[PDB]
Amino acid sequence: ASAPIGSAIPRNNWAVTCDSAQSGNECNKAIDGNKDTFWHTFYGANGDPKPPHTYTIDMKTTQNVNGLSVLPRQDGNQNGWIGRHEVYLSSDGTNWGSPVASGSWFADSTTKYSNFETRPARYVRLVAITEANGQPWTSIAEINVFQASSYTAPQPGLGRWGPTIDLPIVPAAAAIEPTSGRVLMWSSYRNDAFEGSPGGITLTSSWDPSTGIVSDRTSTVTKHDMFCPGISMDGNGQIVVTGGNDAKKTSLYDSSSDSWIPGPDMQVARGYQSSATMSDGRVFTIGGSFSGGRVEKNGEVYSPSSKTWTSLPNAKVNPMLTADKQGLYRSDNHAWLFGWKKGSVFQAGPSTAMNWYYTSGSGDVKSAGKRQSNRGVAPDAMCGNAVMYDAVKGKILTFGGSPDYEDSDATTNAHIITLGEPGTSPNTVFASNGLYFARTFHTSVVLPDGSTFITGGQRRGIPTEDSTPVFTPEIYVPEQDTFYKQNPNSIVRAYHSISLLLPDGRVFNGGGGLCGDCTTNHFDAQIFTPNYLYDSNGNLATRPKITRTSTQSVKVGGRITISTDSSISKASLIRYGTATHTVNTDQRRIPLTLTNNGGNSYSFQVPSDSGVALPGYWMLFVMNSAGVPSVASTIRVTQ
Ligand SMILES: [Cu+2]
Repeated sequence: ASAPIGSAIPRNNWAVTCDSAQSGNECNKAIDGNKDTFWHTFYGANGDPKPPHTYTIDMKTTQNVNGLSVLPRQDGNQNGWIGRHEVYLSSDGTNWGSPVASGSWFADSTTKYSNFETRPARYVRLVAITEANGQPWTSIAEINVFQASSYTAPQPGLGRWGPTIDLPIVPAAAAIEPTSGRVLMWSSYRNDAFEGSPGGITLTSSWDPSTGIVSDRTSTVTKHDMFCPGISMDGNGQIVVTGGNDAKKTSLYDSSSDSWIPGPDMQVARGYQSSATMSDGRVFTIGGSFSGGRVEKNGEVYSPSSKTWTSLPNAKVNPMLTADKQGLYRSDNHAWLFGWKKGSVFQAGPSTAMNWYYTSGSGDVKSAGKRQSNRGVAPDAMCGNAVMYDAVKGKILTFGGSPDYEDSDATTNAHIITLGEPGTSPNTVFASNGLYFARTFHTSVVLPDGSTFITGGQRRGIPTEDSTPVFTPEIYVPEQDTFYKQNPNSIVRAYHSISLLLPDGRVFNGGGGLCGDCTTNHFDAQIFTPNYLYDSNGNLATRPKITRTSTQSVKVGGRITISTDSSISKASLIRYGTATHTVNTDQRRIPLTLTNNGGNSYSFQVPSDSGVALPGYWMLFVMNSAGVPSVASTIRVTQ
């Protein structure tokens, strides 16, 4: 099930208007409080006019609206289910502005929700853009609108949340498809559940940021229920999805052809493992005792060119195990892995002990010291996050998490780890004074300017529960070694939530739940727009444009020249991201040294070390002097 975030508004004095209604299926049947009566658009004798269909509510007074719900017809007939839709709010009934929510609802008879940031309104409008199976009609048995207790205007300068993207699944895993710019998401064998799986199938969904279109589709060709997997973009530009509910399977997502391709089975069955792309484009993985048995799961490495997995039994998992109260089931999960120089992988946590993993021969592991500061040795930080915000200088920011996977208090601990050569112990210091809010199950992304956006989670980790939620995101700014609270959102994003940086420089944050009959499934995502996209008046700033690039594919050490439409001061490459269960081993940022060729032409070198400039797809952002980024240009980095 799902739930509104507000409380139902009394409908006693509402005035409703529909684009059409069949006699006996009047517009006002959708607010009469009877599950067996419903509004329905014209059919039969009145013709069958196709969508868009529209339902407008005049609530007579201003309400602090934060959602609506739609109960489909309950007579076993599927006609009129709403598929693609938009929600608009107005204080006057004539200026509707842009949708507060839009997307697509799953094709079934369950109650559907649109939850969004509180906005004072008198008029609510639901537009059914398509019917869930493509037929011409729209029908609703009960429509409700919800309100928050209060309304606080967002503070200037702290970013903005919205719109909500309504989805047909709970997006517990997600990736950007770099060649198309679409967000690819998946849940499990069905839209909202993972238990009882038959295996061999995953429900996927995509959102196109340019068209707003949400679609869904099953994937069965790779015979893989991809819930609870490792995720890495390899050096061949394919997304490697490993294990989970089908613990030995490997599935490959190819952005260029928008298709899934079977991969070779892993040597060891795993779930909840992390995987990381290496400097040679191969993929390393270790741990993962959620599925496949609770035995010691040492490292193994995937080669995209030979299409094989090879066991690395001397890359031992034992040194990175946490002290989790639930034992091995949890203690080898969600490692903080970063591909680094000469085929090495750095393991930053969640265990106190940090390690170097090596992939030559049959593998190796060397202690890299403890994660610590002058404040002391950091405890285990399961479901903390780790983000490499400056790969050139080896800078990783880590934060949050809790000693145990579940039923454990989150920490405000945050650290800066500075990587040098593999096999040396990195310097670690505390980041500022820690997080404002202790959180676990939170998610994070590095932004074009090098700051890290941190969002969601809960103060005490209880999977399936939306208790002790943290609604205020934070941004870490490294040049000031300072955290800044941003404007809060209204939807809990704890266990099974994700965040990704979009090519347009906004943050896509979604998911949470995926627990079947629970009421805490979030079939949605929200956009966060950082302050760097706004001018001093709170309007969207004019953005610099990249008008030409000299190449779209470059070797490490290679040079690129671009043309812009205006002067630019700064530029960065951000590797495209993949996300599930707090893990994102694919994102990282390289600050670029620009040289000016005159005539708004600028050049830069991609770092020659492929341990820094990990092969795969990258976003090129340029920033003007006001700090406004372009949208990203896509660059493939090869080695
Ligand atoms: Cu899970």
